Amino acid sequence: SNGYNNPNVNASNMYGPPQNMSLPPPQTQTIQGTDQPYQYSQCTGRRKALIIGINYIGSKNQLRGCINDAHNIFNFLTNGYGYSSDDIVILTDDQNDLVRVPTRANMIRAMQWLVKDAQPNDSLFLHYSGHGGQTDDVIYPVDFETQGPIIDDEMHDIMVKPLQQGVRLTALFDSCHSGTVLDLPYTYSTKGIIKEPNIFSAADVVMLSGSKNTGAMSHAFIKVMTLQPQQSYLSLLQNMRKELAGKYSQKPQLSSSHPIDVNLQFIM
Ligand SMILES: CC(O)(c1ccccc1)c1ccccc1
Repeated sequence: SNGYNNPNVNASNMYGPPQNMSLPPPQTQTIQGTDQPYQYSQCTGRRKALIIGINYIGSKNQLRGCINDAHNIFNFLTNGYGYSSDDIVILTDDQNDLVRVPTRANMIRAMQWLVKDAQPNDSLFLHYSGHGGQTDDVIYPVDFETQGPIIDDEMHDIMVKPLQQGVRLTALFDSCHSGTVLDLPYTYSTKGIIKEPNIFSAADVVMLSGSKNTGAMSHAFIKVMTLQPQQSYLSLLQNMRKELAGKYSQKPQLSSSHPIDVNLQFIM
């Protein structure tokens, strides 16, 4: 009998969250044996999103569905989750406004914009679909041939390092080899903790990515949250894995800047 690993199946044929699921606690949390507080966001504040989809149109490794992944996430967030269009920057390489092209400079600037002046209980969302690689994990702006990639340490320095206690950053990567792209120290799978520090931000950073067309992670995330919006961190992972099974060769993982009580409700 294992309700962690073997959850019951509900009327929608999906894995059920815990019978009694709590919202993340408002109080400052601490880690035992050290002085490193953190705080879950209540997500009652400002909601902003940066969404990036790159197809590398015209190049030798043009991709087919990344721009579409970006549009899917834009639609999902604006229509479901209170992200206003004035509060979203979407960068894609098939449209006609240069300042919205995902060049390296525009991406870096947008990353700075996303987290600028972020207050406790704000909810920030980052989505990336394009080429990913490991050298460090890195991502590839449309002009990477001349400007190079953006590496994990820089993305951590721009988007994680400045965050105040209790600011949520939720990140969703559809790219390959992006599991450590924000240098986060905790990693969770459907089967439990798979990485944690052996001994830190006080913010609330969580990220979803896949490990071994269209974006598998955004596909799974959007379908699960559309059909059954009530999920814990763990049941969200389990249900995404269930949706991906057979069709996709990817399994979802959750990384975080702090320990997660995976039975808490996943909110945004
Ligand atoms: C998206 C766009 O095709 C582009 C520009 C630069 C690199 C890749 C793609 C564009 C946008 C505005 C003006 C010119 C070209």
